[PDB]
Amino acid sequence: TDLIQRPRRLRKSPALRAMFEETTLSLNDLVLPIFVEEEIDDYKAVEAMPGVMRIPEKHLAREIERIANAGIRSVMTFGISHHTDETGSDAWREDGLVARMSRICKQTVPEMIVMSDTCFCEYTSHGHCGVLCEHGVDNDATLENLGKQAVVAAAAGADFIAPSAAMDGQVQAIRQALDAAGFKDTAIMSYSTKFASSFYGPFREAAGSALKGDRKSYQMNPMNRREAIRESLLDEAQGADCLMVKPAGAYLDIVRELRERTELPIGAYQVSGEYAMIKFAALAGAIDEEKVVLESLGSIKRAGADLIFSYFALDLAEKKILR
Amino acid sequence: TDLIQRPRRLRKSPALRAMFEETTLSLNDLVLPIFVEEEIDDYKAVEAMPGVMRIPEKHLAREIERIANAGIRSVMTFGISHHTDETGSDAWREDGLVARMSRICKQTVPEMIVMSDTCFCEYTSHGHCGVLCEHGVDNDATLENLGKQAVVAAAAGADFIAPSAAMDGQVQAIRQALDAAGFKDTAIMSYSTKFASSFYGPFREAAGSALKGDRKSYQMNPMNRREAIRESLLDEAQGADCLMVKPAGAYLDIVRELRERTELPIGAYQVSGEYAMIKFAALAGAIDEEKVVLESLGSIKRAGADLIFSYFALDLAEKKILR
Amino acid sequence: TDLIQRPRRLRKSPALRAMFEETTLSLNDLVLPIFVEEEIDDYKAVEAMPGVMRIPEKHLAREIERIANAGIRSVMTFGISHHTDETGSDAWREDGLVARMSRICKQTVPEMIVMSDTCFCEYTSHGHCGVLCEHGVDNDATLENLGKQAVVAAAAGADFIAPSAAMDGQVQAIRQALDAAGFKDTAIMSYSTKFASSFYGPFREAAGSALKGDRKSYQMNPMNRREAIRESLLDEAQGADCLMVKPAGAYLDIVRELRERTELPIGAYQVSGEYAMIKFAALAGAIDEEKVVLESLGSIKRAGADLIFSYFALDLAEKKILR
Amino acid sequence: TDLIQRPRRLRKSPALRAMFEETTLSLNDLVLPIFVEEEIDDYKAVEAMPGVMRIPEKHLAREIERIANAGIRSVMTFGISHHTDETGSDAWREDGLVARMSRICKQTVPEMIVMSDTCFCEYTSHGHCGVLCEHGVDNDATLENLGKQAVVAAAAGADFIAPSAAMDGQVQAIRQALDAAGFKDTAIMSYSTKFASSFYGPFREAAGSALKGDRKSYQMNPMNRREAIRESLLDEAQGADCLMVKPAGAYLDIVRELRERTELPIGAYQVSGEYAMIKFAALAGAIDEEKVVLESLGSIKRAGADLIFSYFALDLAEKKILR
Amino acid sequence: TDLIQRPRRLRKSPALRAMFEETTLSLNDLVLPIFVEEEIDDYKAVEAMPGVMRIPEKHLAREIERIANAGIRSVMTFGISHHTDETGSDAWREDGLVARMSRICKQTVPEMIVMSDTCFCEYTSHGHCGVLCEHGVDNDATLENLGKQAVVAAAAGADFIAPSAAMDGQVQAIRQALDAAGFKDTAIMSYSTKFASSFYGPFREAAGSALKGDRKSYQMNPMNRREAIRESLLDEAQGADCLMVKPAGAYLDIVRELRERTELPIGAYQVSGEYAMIKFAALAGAIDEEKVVLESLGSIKRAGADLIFSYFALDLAEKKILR
Ligand SMILES: NCc1[nH]cc(CCC(=O)O)c1CC(=O)O
Ligand SMILES: NCc1[nH]cc(CCC(=O)O)c1CC(=O)O
Ligand SMILES: NCc1[nH]cc(CCC(=O)O)c1CC(=O)O
Ligand SMILES: NCc1[nH]cc(CCC(=O)O)c1CC(=O)O
Ligand SMILES: NCc1[nH]cc(CCC(=O)O)c1CC(=O)O
Ligand SMILES: [Zn+2]
Ligand SMILES: [Zn+2]
Ligand SMILES: [Zn+2]
Ligand SMILES: [Zn+2]
Ligand SMILES: [Zn+2]
Ligand SMILES: [Zn+2]
Ligand SMILES: [Zn+2]
Ligand SMILES: [Zn+2]
Ligand SMILES: [Zn+2]
Ligand SMILES: [Zn+2]
Ligand SMILES: [Zn+2]
Ligand SMILES: [Zn+2]
Ligand SMILES: [Zn+2]
Ligand SMILES: [Zn+2]
Ligand SMILES: [Zn+2]
Repeated sequence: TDLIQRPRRLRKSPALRAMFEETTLSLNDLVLPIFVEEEIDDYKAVEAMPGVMRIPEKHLAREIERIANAGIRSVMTFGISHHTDETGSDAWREDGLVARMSRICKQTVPEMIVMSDTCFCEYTSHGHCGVLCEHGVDNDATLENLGKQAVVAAAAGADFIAPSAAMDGQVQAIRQALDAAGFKDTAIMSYSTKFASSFYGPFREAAGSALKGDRKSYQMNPMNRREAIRESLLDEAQGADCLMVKPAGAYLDIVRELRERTELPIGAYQVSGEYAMIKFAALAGAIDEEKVVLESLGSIKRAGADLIFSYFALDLAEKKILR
Repeated sequence: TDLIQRPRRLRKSPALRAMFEETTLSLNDLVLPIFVEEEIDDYKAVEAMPGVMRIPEKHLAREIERIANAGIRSVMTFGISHHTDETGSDAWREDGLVARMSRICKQTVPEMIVMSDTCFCEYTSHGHCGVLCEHGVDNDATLENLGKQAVVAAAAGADFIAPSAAMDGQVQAIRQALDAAGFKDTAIMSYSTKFASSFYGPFREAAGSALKGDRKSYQMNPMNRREAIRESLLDEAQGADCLMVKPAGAYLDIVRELRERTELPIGAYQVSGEYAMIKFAALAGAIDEEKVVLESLGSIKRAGADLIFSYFALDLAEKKILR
Repeated sequence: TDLIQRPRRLRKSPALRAMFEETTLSLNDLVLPIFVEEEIDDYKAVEAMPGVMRIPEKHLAREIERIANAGIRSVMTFGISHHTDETGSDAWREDGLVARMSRICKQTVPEMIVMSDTCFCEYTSHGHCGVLCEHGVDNDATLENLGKQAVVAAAAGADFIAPSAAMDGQVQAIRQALDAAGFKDTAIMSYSTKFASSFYGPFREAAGSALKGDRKSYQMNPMNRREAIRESLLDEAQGADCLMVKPAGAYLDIVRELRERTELPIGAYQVSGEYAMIKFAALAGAIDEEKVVLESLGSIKRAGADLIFSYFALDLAEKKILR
Repeated sequence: TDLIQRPRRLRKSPALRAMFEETTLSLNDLVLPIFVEEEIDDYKAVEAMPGVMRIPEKHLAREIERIANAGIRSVMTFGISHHTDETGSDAWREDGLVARMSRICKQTVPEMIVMSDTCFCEYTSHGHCGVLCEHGVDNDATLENLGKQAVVAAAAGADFIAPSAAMDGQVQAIRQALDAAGFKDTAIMSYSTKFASSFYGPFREAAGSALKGDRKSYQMNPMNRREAIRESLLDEAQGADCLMVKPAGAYLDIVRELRERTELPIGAYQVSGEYAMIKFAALAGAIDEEKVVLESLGSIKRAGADLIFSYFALDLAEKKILR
Repeated sequence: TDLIQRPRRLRKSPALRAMFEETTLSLNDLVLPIFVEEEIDDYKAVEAMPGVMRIPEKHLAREIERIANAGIRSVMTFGISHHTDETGSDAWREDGLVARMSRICKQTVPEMIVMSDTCFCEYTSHGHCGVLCEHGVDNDATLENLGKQAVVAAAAGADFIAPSAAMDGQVQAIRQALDAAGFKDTAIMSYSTKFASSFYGPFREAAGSALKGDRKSYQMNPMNRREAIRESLLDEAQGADCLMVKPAGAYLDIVRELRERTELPIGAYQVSGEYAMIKFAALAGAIDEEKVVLESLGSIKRAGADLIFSYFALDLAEKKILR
């Protein structure tokens, strides 16, 4: 055949493939989410997330050293609360669980980058990401509280405050609150573009949220690409340090579009349902787990993410699969 | 002060800097240029390129194993000839030096990616990159010969033919010649955008070109960004597999512009004068050599290059500075 | 060969090359940086910058006339201080060295465009670009001082205030301070995009900074192109008159990208390490100095810079190489 | 007033204006058009172009040396014929005027870049830019002749063939003709975008065209910007070396648009009527001639032209106004 | 010849040319500038602008009816003052000339769109566009006065206030002043991009400005395309209703660039020197006046202007050349 162009010329050997490979994945790309339960003694398996456990508070300092020693740079803290109430007020108590997770991690590994998931769905009786009203989840009452939580997390050592509540104006509320309290240098990792996704099931189990109902009056419609971009760019305008697309794996179009619309860094969250889908299919012999995980994570990087939140991170680090 | 945006938030610690670092440099990014002299016994120091030596042919198989064992993926071959003539005909002889460099490297390390610098300036009495005429360097007579050289290099094992002659239509001539001889899978690494630069001095010494005069009737004016882009895009149209900007270090604007005008891979050559400038200033105590080299190479990557030709490559690999 | 396109047609003669040359370099493109030491009598050679000297204050008026008579349009002032302290307060004293450099230059050559490097690394005991804290270099305490320095430099005659401290919000702080003091017409040449580069070594020696440590918590990571652009565009939003990329020579991708993202003028600083690399390699015979310098400077112009800060400037002017 | 942005800051002095001036004009930017009449003895004033003269053939060698000695790089040749006929056949005679103008210029100043206006309006009885038909100016019969003329001009020494006939497909016809005759290196300066302009009056007088009628069936409508761009891009596709917008002075929108649609070089012709408008208004005291000319030429450069054809060129060079 | 594309197909007849003509010129495109001298009896010829006269105030009401009856939609008023002073204060007097020109025009032809040139160069002893200082033309003192003038022009009937002073922040000053005085509906036709051009000579004579010196510390450098665009976009940000490029004829690149950077309307001023160049060359027989004028004006329209200020306007209207 007369073909001057032959893309196969660069695919002949593993060496040629490695030379020309456009996208690289390292431990510098990963953030490890961690589940911490107060007032328990034994690690608790999350059945819907095979291989993931709730870490007892009493063991946290141990676990964070281990995470640190594998070479992981950063964790995102999630609390399982034994102190829920109508407004999630334990989350703005100086020594409530949110504060203690951050304080423990930072005291034990001072160079660990600590990001504190900042919401109320894990602290509220009713299970919603904020203050419940006759009218539904009250945006502006929730904002005030997000500010108060951010202040105590920052006071306790958190490097990033990470508002996962999907409230309008939450970046700006948290920014004003950090600054007025003297935490000008504490960063905001906004969950800027966060969809009302069906991929979050296993996280219900891991983090114990009490919600009967849905988050569709605050979290945005999966199908809305224009609105997705807009949601993120609003957060840039309010001063966030890092944007984020969540979930990630079924949203790589969104990642890429955002990448071309901002210069800020972008995170992408490989959520619990994505984790569960890989684990369960691998348990069943249907895929090779390690190859799928690397491909899934690589894809998230290819699409434009600077940082990826992954539950696989510690395992990949302890096995030296990434460095 | 009232500043909501504080870029310094992400620069606080080495860990934060590493997380947010936009550009990564690995051994998969490097090609090692090598100087091979036929019919000598001892390694010959290049004074103008401290730390670089001409490798005797008789020692090549040894050197290529060593290069391979450091983890280097690819080399670019340059010959010092003891058989020069009016047309550089040793370079299209089946068993001339060009062919033997390629044959030795590939026989000794079959997975080594071998790229053969493809010209006549090292093989001609007069020292020009081709067939000398009354009218100057004859473009089309030179093209015919480039084809013949490409065929013998490919026959001998070269993965890439790399025309450094800066002749109009050289990609297409070499492509037609490889294909008509049955080397459809042999690739073309064009020196697509190659400037008539004053940064090539030390290479005169290393490769022993006999030229008294200049290359300005073929190599393009350093100052011509529009023409630079055009020169590369012509090569894409003729079917090259990889484009290249040379020199690189004072041409990162060019790299970046090209990056946004093509999807092909792009190489960038960190030439002998750049090497010499780093080495001599470091010898004099004026800079830290290792920090400068990493920054120089990183910059070339940042600007958009997929591959970088660097004389530092083996040292960085043997020292485990890159992997 | 059948080639309708032959780029070589326009490269045949020097005359054709000159007609089609896309980028021109003149003295209107150069700013000369100058080192002035207070309370000394003899010129002091900077060993790491061959051919550069510290000029005694007592000789400044002489040197500035000479610079002026060569046709140089503008200088950037750097002081070597015999009055350092914890905060660099000599730099906001009405008659401190910063003020006197500017006053002398302007009184002696009223039409000389004077730009005053505006920082504290040359005036502080500890050697940092500002107010040292438990927490590191305090951004906002540093800003206040930058304002006070800008006011005295402007009062003394400086045409441009040039903040090289890499503090967040420094353009706006200096702007508000100049305006509130009645210096509305004094311009800001921001060192907008200034990288934590290893190319600044020889400047340690020339300007005598006391720093043991690094500037990486304020100066930005070399590898971060997105952040580089953003850093500059923030400065445009705060009202700077001119932006700047520093270093320049390994950052021409950055220059070009910025060029397409703003209409403001852009400067580019050919820093001490670039100077040293050219000088040392030329001393060693490895390159032709004059050809390299012209090519380096031309490249900076090609990439999009309106102004270039170069230590070669006076020599090129006195020799009539540029006009 | 509270204005942070003050563009006037950079306009304070001539020195500041020169530093920030975006566009520069040199002799490397100019091509001098010249009128040569065969078979006359005295220089003949063109009344409609004050200060311009027809140069007798017998004096050409003298005039071209003078032009060369002023520092002019290039001329465009126009003949006044004493041998007109139905087809303009003197223009493809080996020793016809077109050939002799080129031969004389190149023999006398071998480094002079000679461009030969390539048409038939100056050689035809009827005065049209080609072969007259019942149907009007026959495009394809004209093309054949353009080829034959190009061959004799190239044989005689012309560096550029410059088809001013505005015939469809003229670049390609001339290219094929130069190549088949062995003039592969002879360049094409196409009058790519040439409008049916009322600014060409004084050229009727200078070049003595016999036309009673108009050129509107070949030269394009002044008002058609889309078609203007398209006309030029067709010429790029046929292989021209340089494009051109003519006239220039009332067509700077066209220049700029084209500049952003191609990487080729662009010329712009400051035509006879523009020349006459400046000269007559200056004669009348209404403008300062030198200031207007510099501004007019600068504007043409600003708009994006690499080369400008100007009747003022020799005067500006002899007076050292440009260098 | 084998050419499928033949642009000449659409140029065969005048009918085909008219069908495909991309750009149309009507009286709806023209604004007529008018010179009015107070306290004179006879019309006064402007020698440098053949065919233009100063209109005595006493005859204005007559002239404006005539202008109106030719179909002209709009005039721009320029006064010749018999009451100059250090600050141009007659221009903010309730019944000063600026006010009376506007009042007369609007009272006599209520539907005439009146635009009032808004400056001080015609009202000042020293002849500058504002308040003279030790430091030169004081920007902010001038702004205050521009506000006061705008208020009296608006009070007197002006539809547009048109600040030709080239002062920083003049749109915003005039906007705030109109609004605070209750003239919210009075429009601003900013002379947004106004160059320090040598094409304004004949206007010195027509409008009698006393300036010995230049306007280069306020009017922008002809050569600065980037700054030109920026100057206009600042004016859009301050709320102007219409932007303007002046001069126009040598600035069509600027018009077109601006056209693609804003949605506002754009005016373009065909200044006195352009007028004089056409008139003097036509007087001399060198061009056909009517054909040149139509082409010049058409070109300004082609380049993107919505409105064109032309001294030819009334003549073209009275002759029914445009409608
Ligand atoms: N604020 C809630 C929160 N923060 C993190 C996630 C899910 C993360 C995962 O599924 O791994 C959720 C749950 C939800 O929003 O419905
Ligand atoms: N075909 C010549 C060739 N191939 C490689 C280089 C220089 C590479 C270097 O300087 O490291 C040169 C020399 C030149 O082109 O003038
Ligand atoms: N404010 C510091 C300053 N201003 C100028 C430079 C270096 C200029 C050169 O290297 O020529 C430096 C040093 C540094 O930032 O580390
Ligand atoms: N082929 C004709 C030709 N070549 C140059 C010009 C005019 C150049 C000038 O007016 O200076 C003209 C005349 C026309 O096309 O009508
Ligand atoms: N404010 C001055 C003003 N307003 C109109 C013009 C010139 C208009 C013309 O030349 O037709 C000028 C003169 C100048 O700015 O120097
Ligand atoms: Zn409890
Ligand atoms: Zn929640
Ligand atoms: Zn939101
Ligand atoms: Zn031998
Ligand atoms: Zn060569
Ligand atoms: Zn090429
Ligand atoms: Zn002292
Ligand atoms: Zn400093
Ligand atoms: Zn900054
Ligand atoms: Zn004859
Ligand atoms: Zn013609
Ligand atoms: Zn055409
Ligand atoms: Zn009076
Ligand atoms: Zn004025
Ligand atoms: Zn303005």
